[PDB]
Amino acid sequence: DNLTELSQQLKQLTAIAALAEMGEGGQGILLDYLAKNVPLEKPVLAVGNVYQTLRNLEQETITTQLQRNYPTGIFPLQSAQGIDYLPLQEALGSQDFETADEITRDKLCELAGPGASQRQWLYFTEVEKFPALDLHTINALWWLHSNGNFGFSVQRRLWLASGKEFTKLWPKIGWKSGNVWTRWPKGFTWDLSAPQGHLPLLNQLRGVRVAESLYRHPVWSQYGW
Ligand SMILES: CC1=Cc2cc3[nH]c(cc4nc(cc5[nH]c(cc1n2)cc5C)C(C)=C4CCC(=O)O)c(CCC(=O)O)c3C
Repeated sequence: DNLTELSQQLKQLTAIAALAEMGEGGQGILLDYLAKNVPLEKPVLAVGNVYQTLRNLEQETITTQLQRNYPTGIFPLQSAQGIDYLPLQEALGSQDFETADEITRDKLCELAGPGASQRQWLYFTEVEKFPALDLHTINALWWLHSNGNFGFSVQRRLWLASGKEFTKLWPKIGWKSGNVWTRWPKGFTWDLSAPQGHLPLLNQLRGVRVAESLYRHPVWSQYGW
């Protein structure tokens, strides 16, 4: 039957979208898919898309069931430093990308330690020493909850495709428009209409050293990003 065919299609995005618009039957199939695939080991975009598509329906019973079954979301919230990533997950699950961006900024300082937490900005050497595990968790959350549109991994791949020229990267990801830097916070696009790689933001006020160290970090290759 048609719904079963759609289940097999889990192109993944098209089936998921169709199933979600097909009432209780379609939504049941999506819920069963999560039950069979969560918690994720590796990030799988289809699973992120099923969860987020269901969240986006904004229906009490679905949302309540998701919170009950998956109170911490679909991806293990692991940290080499014991950091709490649930508020980041919650902001992303609500598609509140502006809050998610603020939390990510705060969490990176927390990850770097007392000094960064106090000054509220990073040195490139702190970024180089970040544990891979935390960067993987943070990136996975952004990626899984944005249909792969957001994440440092996404920016890194665009940077690689720009010959590592940051001046070519900024317009691609919407951080500069010609000679004009995008102005924080109102100039940015806090939704999925934003260009690929738009979030999370890396303030350029202190130069590109932090961003470059982040994109060169071993985590991306290590975890297959
Ligand atoms: C080239 C350039 C200069 C510049 C000048 C500033 N940006 C700021 C703040 C910020 N700019 C941001 C993002 C970006 N700025 C970009 C380019 C530039 N911004 C590009 C992006 C994605 C973000 C996220 C903040 C808030 C966090 C923070 O204060 O560090 C602030 C206020 C910072 C402060 O008062 O501490 C200034 C002066």
